[PDB]
Amino acid sequence: GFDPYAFLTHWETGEVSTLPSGQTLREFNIVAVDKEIEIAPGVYFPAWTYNGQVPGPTLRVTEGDRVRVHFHNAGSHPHTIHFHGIHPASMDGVPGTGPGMIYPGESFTYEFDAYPFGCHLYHCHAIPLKRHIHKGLYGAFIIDPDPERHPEYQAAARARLLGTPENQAWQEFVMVMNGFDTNFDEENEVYAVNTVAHAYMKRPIRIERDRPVRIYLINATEFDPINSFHLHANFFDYYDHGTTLTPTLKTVDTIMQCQGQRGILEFSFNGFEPGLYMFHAHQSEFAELGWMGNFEVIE
Amino acid sequence: GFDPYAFLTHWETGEVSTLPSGQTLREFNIVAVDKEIEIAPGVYFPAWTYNGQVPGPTLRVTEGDRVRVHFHNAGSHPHTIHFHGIHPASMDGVPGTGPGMIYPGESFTYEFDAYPFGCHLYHCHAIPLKRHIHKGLYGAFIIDPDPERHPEYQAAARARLLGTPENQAWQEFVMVMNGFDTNFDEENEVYAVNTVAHAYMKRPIRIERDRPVRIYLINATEFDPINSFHLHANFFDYYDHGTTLTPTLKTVDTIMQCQGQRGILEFSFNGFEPGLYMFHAHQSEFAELGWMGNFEVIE
Amino acid sequence: GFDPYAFLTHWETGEVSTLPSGQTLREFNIVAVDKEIEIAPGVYFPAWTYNGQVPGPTLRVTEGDRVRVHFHNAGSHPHTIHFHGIHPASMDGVPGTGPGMIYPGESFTYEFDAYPFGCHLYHCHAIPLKRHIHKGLYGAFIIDPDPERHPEYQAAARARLLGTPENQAWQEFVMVMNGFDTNFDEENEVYAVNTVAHAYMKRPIRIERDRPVRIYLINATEFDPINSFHLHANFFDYYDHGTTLTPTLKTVDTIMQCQGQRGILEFSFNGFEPGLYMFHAHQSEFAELGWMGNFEVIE
Amino acid sequence: GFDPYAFLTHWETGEVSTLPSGQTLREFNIVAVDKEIEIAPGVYFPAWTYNGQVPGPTLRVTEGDRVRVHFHNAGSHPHTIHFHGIHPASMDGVPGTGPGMIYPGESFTYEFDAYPFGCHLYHCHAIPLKRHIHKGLYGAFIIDPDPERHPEYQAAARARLLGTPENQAWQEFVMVMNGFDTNFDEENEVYAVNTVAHAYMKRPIRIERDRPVRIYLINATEFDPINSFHLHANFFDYYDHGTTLTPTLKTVDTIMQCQGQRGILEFSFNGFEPGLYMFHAHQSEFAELGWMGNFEVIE
Amino acid sequence: GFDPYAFLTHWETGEVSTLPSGQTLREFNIVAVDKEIEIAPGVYFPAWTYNGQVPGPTLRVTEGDRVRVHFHNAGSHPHTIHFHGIHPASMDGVPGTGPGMIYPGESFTYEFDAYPFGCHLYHCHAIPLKRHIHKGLYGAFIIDPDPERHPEYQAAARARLLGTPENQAWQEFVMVMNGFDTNFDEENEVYAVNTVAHAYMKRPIRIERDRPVRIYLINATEFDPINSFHLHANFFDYYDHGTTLTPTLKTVDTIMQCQGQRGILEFSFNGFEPGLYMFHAHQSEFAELGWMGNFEVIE
Amino acid sequence: GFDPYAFLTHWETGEVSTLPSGQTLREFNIVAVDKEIEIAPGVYFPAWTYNGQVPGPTLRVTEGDRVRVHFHNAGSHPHTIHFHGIHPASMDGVPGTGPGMIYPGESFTYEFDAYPFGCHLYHCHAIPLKRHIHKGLYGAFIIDPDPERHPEYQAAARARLLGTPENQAWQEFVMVMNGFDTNFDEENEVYAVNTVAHAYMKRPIRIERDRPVRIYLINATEFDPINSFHLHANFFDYYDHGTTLTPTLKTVDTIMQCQGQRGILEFSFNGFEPGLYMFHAHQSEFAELGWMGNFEVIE
Ligand SMILES: [Ca+2]
Ligand SMILES: [Ca+2]
Ligand SMILES: [Ca+2]
Ligand SMILES: [Ca+2]
Ligand SMILES: [Ca+2]
Ligand SMILES: [Ca+2]
Ligand SMILES: [Ca+2]
Ligand SMILES: [Ca+2]
Ligand SMILES: [Ca+2]
Ligand SMILES: [Cu+2]
Ligand SMILES: [Cu+2]
Ligand SMILES: [Cu+2]
Ligand SMILES: [Cu+2]
Ligand SMILES: [Cu+2]
Ligand SMILES: [Cu+2]
Ligand SMILES: [Cu+2]
Ligand SMILES: [Cu+2]
Ligand SMILES: [Cu+2]
Ligand SMILES: [Cu+2]
Ligand SMILES: [Cu+2]
Ligand SMILES: [Cu+2]
Repeated sequence: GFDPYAFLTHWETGEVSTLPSGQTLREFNIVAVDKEIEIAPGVYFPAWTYNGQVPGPTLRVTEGDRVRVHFHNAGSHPHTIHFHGIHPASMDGVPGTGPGMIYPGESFTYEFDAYPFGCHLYHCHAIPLKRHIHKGLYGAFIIDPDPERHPEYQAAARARLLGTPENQAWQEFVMVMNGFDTNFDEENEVYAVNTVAHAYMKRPIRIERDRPVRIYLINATEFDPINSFHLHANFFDYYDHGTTLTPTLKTVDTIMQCQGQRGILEFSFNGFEPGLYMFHAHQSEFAELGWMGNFEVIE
Repeated sequence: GFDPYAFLTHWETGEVSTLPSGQTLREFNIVAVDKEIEIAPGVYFPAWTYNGQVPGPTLRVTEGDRVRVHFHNAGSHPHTIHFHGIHPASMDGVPGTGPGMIYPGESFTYEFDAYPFGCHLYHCHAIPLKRHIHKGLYGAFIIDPDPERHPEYQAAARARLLGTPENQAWQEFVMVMNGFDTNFDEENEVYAVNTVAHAYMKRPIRIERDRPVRIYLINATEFDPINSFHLHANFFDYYDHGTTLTPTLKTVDTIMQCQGQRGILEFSFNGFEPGLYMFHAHQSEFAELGWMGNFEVIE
Repeated sequence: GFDPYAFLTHWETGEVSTLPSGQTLREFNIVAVDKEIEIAPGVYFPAWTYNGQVPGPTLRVTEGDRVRVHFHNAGSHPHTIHFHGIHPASMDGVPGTGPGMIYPGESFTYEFDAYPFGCHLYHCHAIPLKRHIHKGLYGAFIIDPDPERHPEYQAAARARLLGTPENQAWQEFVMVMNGFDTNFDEENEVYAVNTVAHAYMKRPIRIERDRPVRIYLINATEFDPINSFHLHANFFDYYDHGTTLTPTLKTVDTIMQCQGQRGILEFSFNGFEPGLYMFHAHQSEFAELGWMGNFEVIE
Repeated sequence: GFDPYAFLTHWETGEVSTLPSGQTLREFNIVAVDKEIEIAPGVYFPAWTYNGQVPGPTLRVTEGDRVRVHFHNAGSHPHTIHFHGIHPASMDGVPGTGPGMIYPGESFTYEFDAYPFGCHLYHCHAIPLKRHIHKGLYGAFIIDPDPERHPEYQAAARARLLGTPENQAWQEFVMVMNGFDTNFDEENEVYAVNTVAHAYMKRPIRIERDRPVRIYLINATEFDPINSFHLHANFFDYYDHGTTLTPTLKTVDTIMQCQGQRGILEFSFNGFEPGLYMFHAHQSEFAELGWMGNFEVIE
Repeated sequence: GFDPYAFLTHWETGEVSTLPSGQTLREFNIVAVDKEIEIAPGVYFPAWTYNGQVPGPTLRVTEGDRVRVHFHNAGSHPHTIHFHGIHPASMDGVPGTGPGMIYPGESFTYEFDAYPFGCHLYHCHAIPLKRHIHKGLYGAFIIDPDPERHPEYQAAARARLLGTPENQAWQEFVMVMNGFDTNFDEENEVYAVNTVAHAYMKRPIRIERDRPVRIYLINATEFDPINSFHLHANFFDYYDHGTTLTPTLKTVDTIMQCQGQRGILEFSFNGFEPGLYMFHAHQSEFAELGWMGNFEVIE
Repeated sequence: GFDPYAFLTHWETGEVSTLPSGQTLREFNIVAVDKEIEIAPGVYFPAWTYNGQVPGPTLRVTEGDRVRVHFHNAGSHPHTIHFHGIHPASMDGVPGTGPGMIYPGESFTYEFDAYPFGCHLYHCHAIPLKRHIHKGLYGAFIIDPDPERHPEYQAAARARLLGTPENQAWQEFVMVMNGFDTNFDEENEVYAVNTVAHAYMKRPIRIERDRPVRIYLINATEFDPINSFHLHANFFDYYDHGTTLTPTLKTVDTIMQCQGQRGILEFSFNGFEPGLYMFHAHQSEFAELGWMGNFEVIE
């Protein structure tokens, strides 16, 4: 029961509390479990998943928070969670430091402070590297800027901070470019944004004309060197890794990312004729094989 | 029939008039035609073309112009023109909106305002996507900045506006990186800039060293993930998508683009010894298979 | 023979003298020689080398120096040295200009002024292009900025000028990403940083926590379109081609480069827990096949 | 353009003059140009040619003549002319000695005295060797014996000196055995004598019964180790390389040649019943694929 | 059926009579018949044969004889007999002259004067060429010199004329090098002299020490470009095509022949220690696959 | 270990003694041993060798000498030495006669009188034939003519008899054409003269112009049917097997040999312009893969 339509706007913000220092603490529970997933109606893929879904839960925190991820391995192979983000070596989720890999039946709690602000990700780093990523163990990790730490860009920070009135004006979506090699010969058969091939052709993403749009776009695609995003009929600002509050690229319509790269796209359909506006990879075969969608811009 | 040496400096600026508001109107005529093209002497490729040539005509307009492209399909398969540019959904040249695909014998007029300024392209977007681009349906679309709209970068803007005395000082060239899969197994056999393999090795591009050089560089290569440009013995400024009037990358000699990406390169051979200065893909096999040329810097 | 641990910090600065004009002169001796190299214990590769090592010697000069490279070919095939840098056409090291290719038994002196400051490279450009690069004829070429020529970024420039006290505070490493196709079918079997697969897993690179780190990172990998660099648990500033004194990308942890691209990475492990901090390509299979290493952060 | 029937008896004897020493000078003009050639109706091959034809012009001079060949490269790849004959090292047409390869736009004059008398050839010797020969850069070079220098064999010498009454009685043909690999996988698809498969089946070579026949037979076929000539219903004398005035083999009907070998065949159909007399490779598949022809013996 | 030991010394000399003019006439009857042959015990090959054997009957006549070969096709495909020898075009046994191909149930008489003396062969020349030869339609054709016509070489002529007392002193053998492609993919599986793989290893050829040896050696091997003969521990004189009475090559132990070539080998084991003396192709795999035998030199 | 430059002129002439009859005895010690050889720097080939080198020692004796070759097998597989020369069956080095094969740890002394004079070779003849030759078990065997036995050609014989003043005036070289199948699929990857690919491009063979040149040329190449020798810019006389004192072929520049064939080439660069003069296989791919060298003709 994975819903690629609910997934677009679903932020896991954790079990929240306040540490005695005043620092906010966000706790998450993540279980690695072997599970069937469906990448097109009637195409089943044997996944290794975080919390039973591919991509894993989108974790969204604020710059400066204390993050605790309680990780339990209920699968059949050893796994980790490697975060893209600042943290100690022993919290890195690689086989050779800290606890090492987390074996079936074992549990381990990752702890770190949420730095730097931007758009990040997490994925398994086991043996061999490409196998555990391909099987499904990846997800989005978003660290909102703390507007009080960035007075020179306060308005931009507030528009990214989940729950502010500025942020509520924005239509924010998370999008993970992934692919699936169904016969396990290291070449992808199926491509997608958020797992389900052509999911947003069957059901376009509804966009209010008068509100700006922000995409947190992440490349999790294995085996292929790059993936890309082309926005039809409109241009966006791109923020590489989302780690700056001013754009990396102003006014582009096609960007590319290798695996592990990611960023923030901001654009607006304000004043456009209502209708369907396509977005897809500019690797033509990826689009043909499932990585193509529509925005539905409404009055 | 196709001349890669004339193509370098050929701009189609259309039939000009004015709308009652005073907005400038530019009108173009484009016909899809199945046609033989020659990619090396004695290598014939069965192309789908705009106006009988690959790449199609370079269309060049001013920021804010109203553009009308009368499109007629005189071929055997349905086709479109998808512009990289701001326009309404019904004008997007995709199968699912407006008039959909344009079938043999049919016509349609694409109409939009020319935004944003920069270096862009157009190409077919039919079914399947990779087949119609590979067969030859792509071309360059340049939108000159309007200097009145950019007072803070007026000199930079005037140097890009076709016809000003500042623009006449520059030596401007169009370069489309393409490739050809002559046995149709989805792997290119021939690579080129402007279609004819090694055309600018056979006859180098003559460059007056006292005037600066601007290249509008577009990647239309299908099947391969990236293409690139290495300038020998010199460095250029790179403007990604051409959509800013300040450089994206200062002082580089090798840049890469996935398909659909493009940009502007600016450099000068002022003070250099006269001679041959090579430019080519830094994917070594591409350069060996045709994507290599020479500038001839003259006293 | 080749010591990948010593290579990290080895700078070849030449025989120094003064031209009549007062310009500094730096002279180097490079011999091409066919030689066995070891890319893993017991894996021998039949290489074409500069001075008997792959990568070739790292040449490091100052912006504005006069550079003379006395090149002798002691091999069995014709070779050149093509520098990425500003120089006359006849000094470009390509087959069709100046002296042409340097055949076995021949000698030629490449001479030019060292511009522009940045992180660069040199490699053979013979026939066909991919064969001579793959076989091992590539090396790093670093042009330090002259701080007297950059008053607005004097401190940034002095930290890059080899030998200043500011520069001695930095821990600088040169890293060439390369690959080896041991059965010569144009797909790599082994990937590495600095030739020896997993060299820096076997013996981690020791990093003092209290001092910043600079990496001159170069992509010499053939056949594959891109290579990349992921820093675990930390973020870096990226200077594309090293040709600016301000960062191209602020605060990233994954960058990619096509072949011939290169840049400077700057980061610090100040304040971090001591331990092992991984770095590797984010093309997962490259990392599995040798392009993976550890920094050892010490108190 | 290419006429294999005219080619059989076409001799380029140069522009003739006398040097101050009294020595005869013969000058030739040869241009390398990329061009389509037709190896069978509707089979187009992308060729590299000398003067727009494959095989190149048949050059015929006299023992002791001074030969000047003005060579110009109007193609896109570097090329040479390597003559099989006696000449200085700097005139040998190999990479790396003398001028080396002649790059696009360059010119060079090959100059030597014509020795030794016999049947020879010329072909490109660039990198790699097999590519430039296969692409079409080969031709016949015939040095007639000077009858005054061979008093013991004066009648045989006079019969080979072009234009004497003894020579006019002989029917002389040049035949270049060649092949074409149209999908460029290093295995020939088409075989022929003088390029056009089965040309002399479609139109037999008319032979006058009462006049002897001389063939200058050259093997330019690439990739295959040997080619051969079988004369039906008759026997010939064979002169290996044509360098002696008495036969190498008396009364044979099948000879073989590796590439670069060549010789003179002499036979007579005097007394034979008029009709069609076949000649072809005795590699049966070569004959099936184009290397088969007929002599038409008429009363 | 086929006896390779009897084949060695079996000469078919025809039905002899005298024409009114006094010229000797020799008549032969040859039937093309489809038949199994055994090329190794238990390896059955579907052959097309002359008179039910592969090789066909060895025909041996005298220079100047009138030869009449009555040919009848009892097979299922059309066939010819193409003699290597002098004859009218209408008697050449090729599809396009005379009676053309002889279809099933048809007949034709080949008629010619036996010229020139030497070692020759006959084989089918139908469509396609390689198929009919490979299937088995080839045989030896020997024309003895008439000693009256060769007074200068009368002893050598007489030693070759079948039946003279000088000829009886010689040990004369016919040997046809052939091969078989049992899965019909155009590459031989089996090689032999006289069809049966290793027949003369199983049963060596008995050689009297005190008498010289002569071999009529013919290459009928299809698909492979050359075949060869190496005589162990001894040297022989080679007569190319047998068409001269003086050796082509003196004192050799390895000769090669393309298909259709053939000749005469003469040697003596006089004074040699009795024992086994090997002879085989010097293409090693041919020897391994059946083309290897022993001479048994007896006191 | 192996030195291809010293190998060119190294003659193993044996330990000499006098038999009671007065006949000269030349004894040689040859050990078969498995050893690595280097066919290019970093290309290691697992060889079966005579005395630790490929080719084996060049043995040079005089016609009529008694030769004893003490052969010991220190390898892992059975081996022999089969000489191309006259000798008894029991001394012929084949599996079925005399001692049979020499198994690991066994020894055998080959003995025979050295006949006939000429250029010969020796090689293993075990099971299967091609595998032991390819692995490296072959060498040159040269029998000088005894001038006292050839009074009609006494001058030619003295110039071949090693050590005479006439022989000192000749420049003599031994060249074995060989090849290597490094992945053991029965097709060669590397070709050479004297094992090391392009050895004489790296270091040309120095040739004086006032002395003529003699090459003992041997074809040991497995798998391929023929190999060849082309001399640039000059012509030579060829002596097939070297078994005559007059040439087989006068004035040729390209000869071919199947495996086990060999001969003597004589030429002179007297009066030539000093320079580099190429020599190589006219099978273009063999030359590209290592069988190419230069003569350095000096003033
Ligand atoms: Ca508190
Ligand atoms: Ca797959
Ligand atoms: Ca108006
Ligand atoms: Ca293809
Ligand atoms: Ca490989
Ligand atoms: Ca040179
Ligand atoms: Ca082919
Ligand atoms: Ca077969
Ligand atoms: Ca092989
Ligand atoms: Cu895992
Ligand atoms: Cu990662
Ligand atoms: Cu289309
Ligand atoms: Cu596009
Ligand atoms: Cu090189
Ligand atoms: Cu480069
Ligand atoms: Cu060429
Ligand atoms: Cu040649
Ligand atoms: Cu037949
Ligand atoms: Cu035949
Ligand atoms: Cu052996
Ligand atoms: Cu042998």
